[PDB]
Amino acid sequence: HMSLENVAFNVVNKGHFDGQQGEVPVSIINNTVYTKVDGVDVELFENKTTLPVNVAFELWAKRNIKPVPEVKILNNLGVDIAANTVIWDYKRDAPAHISTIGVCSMTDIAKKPTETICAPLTVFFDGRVDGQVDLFRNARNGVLITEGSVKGLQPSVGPKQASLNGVTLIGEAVKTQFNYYKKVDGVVQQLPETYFTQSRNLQEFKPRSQMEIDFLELAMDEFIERYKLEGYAFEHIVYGDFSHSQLGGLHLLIGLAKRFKESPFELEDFIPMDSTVKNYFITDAQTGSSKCVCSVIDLLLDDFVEIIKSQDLSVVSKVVKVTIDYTEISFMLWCKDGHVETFYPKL
Amino acid sequence: HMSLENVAFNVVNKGHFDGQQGEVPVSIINNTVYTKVDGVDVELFENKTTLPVNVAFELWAKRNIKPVPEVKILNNLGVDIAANTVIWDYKRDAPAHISTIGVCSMTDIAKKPTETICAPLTVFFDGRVDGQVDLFRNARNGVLITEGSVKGLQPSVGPKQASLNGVTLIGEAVKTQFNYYKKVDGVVQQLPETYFTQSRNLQEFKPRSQMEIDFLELAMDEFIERYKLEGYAFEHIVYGDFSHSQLGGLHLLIGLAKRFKESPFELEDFIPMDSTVKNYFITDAQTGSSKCVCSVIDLLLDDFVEIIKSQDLSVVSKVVKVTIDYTEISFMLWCKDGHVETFYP
Amino acid sequence: HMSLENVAFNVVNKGHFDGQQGEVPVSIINNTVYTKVDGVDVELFENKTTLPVNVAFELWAKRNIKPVPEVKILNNLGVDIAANTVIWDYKRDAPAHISTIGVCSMTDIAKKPTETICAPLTVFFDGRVDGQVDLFRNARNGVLITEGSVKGLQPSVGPKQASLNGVTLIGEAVKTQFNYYKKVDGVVQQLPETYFTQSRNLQEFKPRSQMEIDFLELAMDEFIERYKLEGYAFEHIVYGDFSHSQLGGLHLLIGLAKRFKESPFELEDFIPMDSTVKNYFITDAQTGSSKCVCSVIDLLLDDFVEIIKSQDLSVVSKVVKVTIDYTEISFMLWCKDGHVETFYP
Amino acid sequence: HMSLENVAFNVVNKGHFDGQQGEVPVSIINNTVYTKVDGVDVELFENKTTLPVNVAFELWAKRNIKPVPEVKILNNLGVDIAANTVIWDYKRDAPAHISTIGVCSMTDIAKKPTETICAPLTVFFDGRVDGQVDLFRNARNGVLITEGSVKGLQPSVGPKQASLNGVTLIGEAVKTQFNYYKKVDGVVQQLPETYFTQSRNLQEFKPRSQMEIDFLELAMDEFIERYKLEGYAFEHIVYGDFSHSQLGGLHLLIGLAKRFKESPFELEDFIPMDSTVKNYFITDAQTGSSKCVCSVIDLLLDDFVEIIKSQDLSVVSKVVKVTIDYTEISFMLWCKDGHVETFYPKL
Amino acid sequence: HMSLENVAFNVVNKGHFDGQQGEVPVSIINNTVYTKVDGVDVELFENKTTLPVNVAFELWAKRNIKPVPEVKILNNLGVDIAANTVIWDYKRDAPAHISTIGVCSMTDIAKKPTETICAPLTVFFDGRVDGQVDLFRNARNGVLITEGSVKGLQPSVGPKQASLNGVTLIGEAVKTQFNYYKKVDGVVQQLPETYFTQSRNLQEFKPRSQMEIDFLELAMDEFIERYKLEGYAFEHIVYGDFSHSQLGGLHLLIGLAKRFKESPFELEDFIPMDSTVKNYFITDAQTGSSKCVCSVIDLLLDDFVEIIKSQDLSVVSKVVKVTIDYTEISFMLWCKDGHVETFYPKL
Ligand SMILES: CN(C)CCNc1nc2cc(O)ccc2c2c1C(=O)c1ccccc1-2
Ligand SMILES: CN(C)CCNc1nc2cc(O)ccc2c2c1C(=O)c1ccccc1-2
Ligand SMILES: CN(C)CCNc1nc2cc(O)ccc2c2c1C(=O)c1ccccc1-2
Ligand SMILES: CN(C)CCNc1nc2cc(O)ccc2c2c1C(=O)c1ccccc1-2
Ligand SMILES: CN(C)CCNc1nc2cc(O)ccc2c2c1C(=O)c1ccccc1-2
Repeated sequence: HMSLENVAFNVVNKGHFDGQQGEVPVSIINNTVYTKVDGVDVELFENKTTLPVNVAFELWAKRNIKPVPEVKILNNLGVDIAANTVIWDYKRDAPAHISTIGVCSMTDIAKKPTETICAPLTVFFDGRVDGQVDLFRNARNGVLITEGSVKGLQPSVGPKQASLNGVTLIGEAVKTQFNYYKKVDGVVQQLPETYFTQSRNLQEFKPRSQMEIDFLELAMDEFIERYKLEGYAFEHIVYGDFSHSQLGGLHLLIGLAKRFKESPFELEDFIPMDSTVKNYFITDAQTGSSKCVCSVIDLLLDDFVEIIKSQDLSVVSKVVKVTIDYTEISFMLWCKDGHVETFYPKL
Repeated sequence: HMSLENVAFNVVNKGHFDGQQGEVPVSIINNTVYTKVDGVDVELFENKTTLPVNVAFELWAKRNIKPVPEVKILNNLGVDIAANTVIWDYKRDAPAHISTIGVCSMTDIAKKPTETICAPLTVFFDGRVDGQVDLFRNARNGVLITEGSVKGLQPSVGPKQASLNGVTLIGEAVKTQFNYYKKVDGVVQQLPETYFTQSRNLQEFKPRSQMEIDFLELAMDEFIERYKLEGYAFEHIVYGDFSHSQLGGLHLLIGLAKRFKESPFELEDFIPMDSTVKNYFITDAQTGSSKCVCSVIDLLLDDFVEIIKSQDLSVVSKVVKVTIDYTEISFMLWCKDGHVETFYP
Repeated sequence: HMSLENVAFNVVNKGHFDGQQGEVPVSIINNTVYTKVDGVDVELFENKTTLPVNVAFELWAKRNIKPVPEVKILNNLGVDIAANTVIWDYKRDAPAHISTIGVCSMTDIAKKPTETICAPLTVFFDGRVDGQVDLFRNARNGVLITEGSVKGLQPSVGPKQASLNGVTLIGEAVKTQFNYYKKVDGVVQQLPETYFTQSRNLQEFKPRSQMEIDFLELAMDEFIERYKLEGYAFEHIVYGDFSHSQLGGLHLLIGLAKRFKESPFELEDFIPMDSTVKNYFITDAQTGSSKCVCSVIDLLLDDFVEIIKSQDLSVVSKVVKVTIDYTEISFMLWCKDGHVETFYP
Repeated sequence: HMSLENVAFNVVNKGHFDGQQGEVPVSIINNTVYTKVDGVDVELFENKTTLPVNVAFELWAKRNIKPVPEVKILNNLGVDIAANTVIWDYKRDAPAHISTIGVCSMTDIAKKPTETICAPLTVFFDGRVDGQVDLFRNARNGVLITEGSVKGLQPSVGPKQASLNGVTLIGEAVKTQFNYYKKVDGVVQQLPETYFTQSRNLQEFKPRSQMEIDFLELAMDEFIERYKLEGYAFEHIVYGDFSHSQLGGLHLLIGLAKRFKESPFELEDFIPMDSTVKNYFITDAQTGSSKCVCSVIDLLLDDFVEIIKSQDLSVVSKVVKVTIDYTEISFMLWCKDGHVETFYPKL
Repeated sequence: HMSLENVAFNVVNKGHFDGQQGEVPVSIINNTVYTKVDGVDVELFENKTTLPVNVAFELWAKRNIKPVPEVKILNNLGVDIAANTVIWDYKRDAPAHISTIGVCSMTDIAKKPTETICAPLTVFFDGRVDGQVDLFRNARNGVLITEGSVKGLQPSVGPKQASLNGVTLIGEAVKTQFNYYKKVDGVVQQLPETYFTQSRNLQEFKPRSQMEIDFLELAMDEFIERYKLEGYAFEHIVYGDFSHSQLGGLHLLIGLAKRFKESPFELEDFIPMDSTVKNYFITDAQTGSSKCVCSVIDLLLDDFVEIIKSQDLSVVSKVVKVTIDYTEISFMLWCKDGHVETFYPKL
């Protein structure tokens, strides 16, 4: 007996859908779900999705509450749909996938991922759930995560971090680093060598290497000296140039983090979604320096240094391709007289 | 297991809530309830009430589908709430009463009408349902209908007509004339002698007496002659005067019906609810004669004639009170030289 | 003390805003205004405009309830705004003009039409209201209607019909034919000689000449013979050709009216507004003949005949300009071998 | 002349409804009330209630702007409705009570609390308003607060704190500790002995005893030693256990406060209302330890210690009842071998 | 080819409308504009205006992204409309002006400011845009800003600060101090001598003089001694009196800033718009002292001192007028025995 009232009962009593029997009184108004508690209405859910309020509510209640891959990873791997779960996208406050399998009568295209309607879709399978490894083996198109070895399959080791209830973290009490596998048209793929973004935020940025600690602590000139980064235009690319009306560079999150601690600025996230590369409209409050489209990526600084030090610097401009989060990211490299002028990603 | 999806299953399979088990998929968008049929969304309900969409839906699904009193009667008798049913008001496309008893978890103030929260409210009880006569006897404030006698309780014979799924009718396959009873502060009240309005509509108006047939068929002068209605200003009150920019008279539905057949006009129902007396903004399409507030009542013409012929006509202006549909309706009577000038509710 | 609650009190008690003091309880939900009557919510107004619900409500309550020019006339004369009234557009269920003068604190650009903000706008003035003729004289841009002469001002006699509470009519109890005047940049303009459209509707179409009676009663061939309309392609233009997948002709309302009586069809009014020329998507239910854009005008047939009989027919194709409802309507005239092929607005 | 426009005039000119004459222009759209200022629309109110926008607006404008009991107290005492005021619930952004008396034509069931429609309802009366003590004496069902003695009536001394415009505070410039009285079916009640919750928040938590200061300053083991709390499982119940995927314990706000200062975590308030016991879905960002339903109460630590030290510890599991904020709160006590395993409230 | 989809393409690709050709898929729901990215809907804009969602979206996309005068300045100067730009009001999240010129087919009253429909309106002209100085010269009613001299016209030097993408700042990489000019009925006006508000915020308040540094650092009594402010009731007006239920004084932002650092309080901005004088409902969390209408202005403290020291103190009460931000602000001055009692602005 699946129902709006039963979903609400679960949310009230268990914090999420947990398959318990029961009903509470519910009111729907203003894209909002309320329940009655002691004669008054209490908000349980505000719909921010493009689905009907009651459907969005159910999908949210049925969200995966274990560590799951960040949505940017799933997107980059071509995932269309999940087997028997909902990946909730906390960046969009909406389901990561528009359809479901065995979750919700209004969004389900199928009850089981083996139905032929699923064949053309890349289905996400979670090896931590009994039976899902086998379903991946039978699926035409799919992506699988596991915590350990799968007999016969070569793994790709994924990022250290995963999302738990919208908190991106590196697990200590729980495992967040998965093995990844992928199948296309019934054939297992070799996933490419890749860097991974670090998924940090501007304000509570934690360094993850000695070089990052050095970057944060040292002044610009000493850092560049120590790591012998002369000619790589770090002053521009990483630290940023706030001297002109158009803000120069500032393409690495760690650089934004450093600046923010010194002097606050505004970041407009004008396409608010999870992605490997983010585009921001930045206004520096101290100087008035601004830029409409500032491309930003959170690479470990050491990774960024490896990338820029692995390029030929003998041409004015060219596109540099880098596998990051399993996708091909295009960077523009501008050089002059054998040194870098700038280097930035394209979204 | 009451639920949105179960209510929808009942509506889809049984046409209304009928206590069947089952669920269908539902989508709610704005004020509309949809169900999925073969991959597409089909509208089941558009909310026109001031309640939440899913609540209004349930109340509508649980509406009484037997003949029930017209809402104007219930309102006139001071009914606040119904015991274990929903009276759906088809004039408002909304519940007649905002709260319920034993119907819906979101609107219920009680599960049974004996709870002390119900004591100050006038609860409607339906004697056709087992147990409800006894509940009326124990209730402090209430209105009861029955199809037959209740031992010891003095009845008031109600209107001939009732509402069945929003159709007002005089039943042949079903009974629509009830006995009425009322209690206030624990004490049974004597309901007053009353006329009843006829609940007809302008376009499909059916006469219900020889006098009404005569009114519709005969020209003004011969009708007035035959029923000896000289000096009662029927030409004004009933037929209406369309000769000036302000429309004169036209206070009886039958008069509106006659004119409508001859020449169409616009009626704006600017307070769209069920009531004994209705107010309309009328514009006559043929002449341009109009009036912002035209008070209209559907009395049997014979009843209207009895009322107006039972007045003293020796005073310029006077308020005349008449019990109709159990309520006191005030009429203004204007006279001059021993004849009526006008008479309107 | 202007207020939502006071507007509602007026609507409830007087049918429209009438400047009475008082308040009733009001609820606003989405785009609907409700008032509380005996414990329940009754709808007073559903907002179909692009204004805020409470503002649209007030403008509607303050609508002009006298005969006023049809909106198509006001639009054709370039009217931007009204002085101290609201012209309600019943075709759009919205105000004819987005701003007001001396009506409503939320929409007013001025309290009096003499304020300099009004100077660039063509302000509508109603000579039936004290002071408005004088305001027109002082206004830089304006349109004036009156029921009689204004000393020194050369009149244009307007259409016979006007709109009274959304009913287009030729007044008998009230005057609906106005004199018109217009000023541009401080200078009175000579309004052109014009035909007027008749503002009839498909279903309740009434002929207004012997020729129109003949058209409706006679078969095609005898009508054309009697009025000697050979070579003017009336069979195409007026009667319509339903023989092919694309519907031919059918550009006069009277022709639509005749066919509708014989055999129903669908008309999609895909730009639902008042205008001199209307465009419809027509599907003929009997034959399946259809046309996405069928241009239709309601001219008195006699006027249409005068127009088409006053053309030179020696050129293949030509634009014919005709003043109708004070605006220049372009017609395409297609000829071949000295006869008309088609003629449409 | 009560009206939408008059309410708006009061809000604009006086900050709340204050009975002044006047009108401003108002627009209603999008569950929002706007007023026109110099040719442009300014938002005055966004409706988050289940009432009509214009009605919610009026009730909010007519909210009590003196210190008033927290809603959890009023709820716990069975209050249904207030006499001649509106208690605004700032946790729900809505009226605490669905009906009114002498406030608003759309919500009023009565103009005076003596009308017989009020008899079955528990009416809240404020002794600081002239006449209300007498109205309580005549009422069948009611709750009364005063600042001082009422002849003949034994008081219950309420919490130190009250709510002033949604700020919970202990008054210095104003009195916030009331005497409470209650009547049921025309009979004055003896209110029970009760603990009170402290109504603090996680981030700006202020200790209110030496023991709380000690808890915040000292490390776990020294605190437990000093207050001789061995065997009471404080390490679990108060400090929390973040070592496993399921977060253990953490049922006292002060424990949450301590952890939060050390290491931030996410709290989902999935039933956002005022209540003595709160249920949160917690995700610890550092470890990945989480729990869907973590029951949390803000008792003075000394009170909590008194409660746990006043229990028999000789049974595996049982329900412990405690009067808090005038209501009976059920706790589960789990023991083993004469020591506590865990102890937590139920909502 | 102007269109919803083209506006969205510009927002996605350029961060704002920049005249680029292209279209993306768009969904409109819930006063919200979404675009489709890789099979899912991403929010681009939430309409908080009283305009249609798609129109508000376009105006926002076409907002001026250079430093522009704060809206309070434009309002104070009587500006009705802007020539060929949109001034976005970030305080209201809406256009500063209801109509446009040469911006948007749905809001335009004209394509060029020379059309006669514009004659009665005060049109804002930006001298940094080619041709606009000349348009001001031909306009009947207008306000002009420039960065430098205009031949023949005497300038008024405006505030140091301007708004850049909703960030009020004093430019270093960009110019934010403009020359102002104004025309009424075809005649150039002499703008009055004026003080300017400083446009700071409570939490990140930066002093801009030695006196302000002293105010923030020194205790009350020493500050008053040093600047010889005895008898001017600074203890009341600037510092505030929290000793009674009604909060006394506290009319200068710097005073609020000082208090806030010591002890947080609640400020309800009940008319949320840009204005020279702001009215707040204040509740002090520490004491419970409150006031429904607390008028607050951010004057440089030195300016405030000059103003109060330039008044006659020999009458009980009177209105003091002060030109601030080009408008006449009325203050009430209350005196007794030759000293100030209080002094506060009226909104
Ligand atoms: C264990 N280490 C490898 C990294 C620990 N270092 C830091 N952790 C932080 C954690 C935070 O939540 C915020 C700032 C932090 C900072 C460091 C630094 O080394 C550092 C240097 C300069 C500014 C901030 C931090
Ligand atoms: C049993 N009789 C007393 C009523 C039968 N007479 C009529 N029935 C009608 C039923 C309809 O559905 C519509 C019009 C009706 C009319 C009569 C009339 O006698 C009469 C006279 C003039 C106009 C209409 C009707
Ligand atoms: C005063 N006369 C010029 C007009 C009277 N003639 C008609 N009046 C009608 C009034 C209606 O409400 C509906 C149809 C009508 C028709 C006529 C006709 O002559 C005629 C011919 C063919 C069809 C309908 C009508
Ligand atoms: C007057 N005393 C009884 C209590 C004063 N002590 C504290 N007040 C605080 C007020 C705040 O707004 C935030 C943290 C506070 C803290 C104390 C502590 O003693 C303490 C110890 C460890 C961390 C925070 C605080
Ligand atoms: C360059 N000087 C003229 C001003 C620099 N002084 C300050 N800047 C601040 C910038 C901030 O973002 C926040 C607080 C600040 C404070 C000062 C002070 O002098 C001061 C004194 C007491 C409290 C805060 C500040």
